[PDB]
Amino acid sequence: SMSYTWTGALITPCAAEESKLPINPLSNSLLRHHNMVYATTSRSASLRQKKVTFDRLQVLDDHYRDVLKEMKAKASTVKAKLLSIEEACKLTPPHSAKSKFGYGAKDVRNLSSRAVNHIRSVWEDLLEDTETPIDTTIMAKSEVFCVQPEKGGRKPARLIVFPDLGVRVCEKMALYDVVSTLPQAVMGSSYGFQYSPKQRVEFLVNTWKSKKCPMGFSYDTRCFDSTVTESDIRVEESIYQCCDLAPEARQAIRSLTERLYIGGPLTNSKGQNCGYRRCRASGVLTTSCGNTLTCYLKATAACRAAKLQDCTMLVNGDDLVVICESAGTQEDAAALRAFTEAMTRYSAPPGDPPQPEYDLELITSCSSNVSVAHDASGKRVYYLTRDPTTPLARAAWETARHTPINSWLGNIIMYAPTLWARMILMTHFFSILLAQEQLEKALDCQIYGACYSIEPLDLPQIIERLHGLSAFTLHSYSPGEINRVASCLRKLGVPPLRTWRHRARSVRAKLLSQGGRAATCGRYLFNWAVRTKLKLTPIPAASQLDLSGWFVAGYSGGDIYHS
Ligand SMILES: CC(=O)N1c2cccc(O)c2NC2=C(C(=O)CC(C)(C)C2)[C@@H]1c1ccc(OCc2ccccc2)cc1Cl
Repeated sequence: SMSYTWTGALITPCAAEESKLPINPLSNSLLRHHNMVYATTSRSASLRQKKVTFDRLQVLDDHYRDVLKEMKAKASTVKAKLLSIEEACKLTPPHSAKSKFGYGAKDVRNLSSRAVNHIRSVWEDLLEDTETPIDTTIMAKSEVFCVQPEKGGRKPARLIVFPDLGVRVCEKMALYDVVSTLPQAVMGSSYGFQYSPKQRVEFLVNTWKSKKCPMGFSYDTRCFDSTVTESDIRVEESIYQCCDLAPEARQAIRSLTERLYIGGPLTNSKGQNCGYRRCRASGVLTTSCGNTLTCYLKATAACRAAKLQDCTMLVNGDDLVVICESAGTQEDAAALRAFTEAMTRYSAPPGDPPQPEYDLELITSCSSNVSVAHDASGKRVYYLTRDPTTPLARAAWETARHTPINSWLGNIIMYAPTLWARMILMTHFFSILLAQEQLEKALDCQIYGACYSIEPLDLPQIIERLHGLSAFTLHSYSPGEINRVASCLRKLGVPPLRTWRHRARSVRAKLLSQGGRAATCGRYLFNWAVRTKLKLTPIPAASQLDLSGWFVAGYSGGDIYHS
């Protein structure tokens, strides 16, 4: 069967769509090669549609059934609570897509009569109706990238598939507790979204150093979402059903599985029948948990199939990394090829074939690799970094255009110890915010899929929790990391690092002059910029922070808001 069938109706935008980075004094001071930065539009959806649409073969085996039973066994431990309409509405992003039936997200959040009645009747319908496919909208997602030269040229838009707001709320009631509890209970330390940045590094390094002779690799599946079959989604349901559930939750999940998750009709922004999905929806609550469970299931089974020895794996939706015991290079290569063949049979064929890796720093997972610097006292300190091209492009875009999500802020938070986040992102964005007296103004970003509202002035204490004091004192980055950043900047026409130091000195002064919370940013975020460096003791209010819901689960596509 096919991931998708199409009527021929176009995937239509519902606004004007911007695709060229503007010429702007502020974005130009970050990045000069503006013609290299673009945003995807629905104009390219057609191309994505081809890519995402294919037939699937899935042959299951005993390794699969064994691993499933073992997961269900752990799932059986869970007891999951039904969320109230109150809690579920408060999880709705303030700018979430309005319902087709009058109300929008503000009315959900205010618990207005229209929204709540509509939500109750959607809920009743999930209990009464077992079969009717629920409708979904299909939109071309606008994301910013840098042009890739002789690599492809330009990326076509990604596609998001989501149900109406009413349903989205009813999903949270039935499932928010499950998707944010079950994956941990099932996969234990292999569940990626449980780790803060510092914890992810520890886990990767400890696992690596714990192996007698480590070999590692990552595995990129070609369109994970389109390769998810309806068996997979039913199997995923079977895991959920092992939870103690309130009866209304149980029916809700059941109806939601047959009616929404397993597949259904697609409609374009103009109300026209677009086609039919028989694979994972990118834009539902279970998308992240479902993908993580499925990736883990298939991957664990395929390990058993390839007889990889003492495997530790770390899964974040479709992103998967394995670290195991080497058995020699020829034999490591053979086992890896067998592993792919097993994934391929489970319907998770690779994008590019996986490459056995013997140095932890040569492994990329979720765009990231471990790298090494030293702290003030000079000790080696591992930390996660990435190629800064995409972040920098997105930052330029966000500096030029008001956008709902500030990826620059997310990148500062998640990649705070990196050379490029400290020297460029912080300098740039604190210089602007300072100029515009927006330091206190809160700003939306996403971490692990969920949406957070963060005040920039709270960044020092956030970074301390997420990374530890170390993140403000790192120096002597690896040659390879420095040169990646250096050439990245030449490519994009970002001023050289030398220039950012100069701009930082100015910014730091201006923050210290301001005193209070602003001055703390100056001291901590920009200590690297000065020669006569300040001693940095732990920030008191760091320990007072409530990051309770920050690194608990993944919610990519799931319409989730924290504050
Ligand atoms: C789409 C998505 O949810 N993710 C993702 C997955 C694969 C790839 C990928 O690039 C991302 N990207 C991002 C993620 C964010 O949380 C926000 C941010 C701005 C950092 C971008 C997030 C992500 C990023 C890194 C990541 O793992 C490596 C890492 C963790 C902590 C600190 C540094 C590195 C995992 C995820 Cl889910």
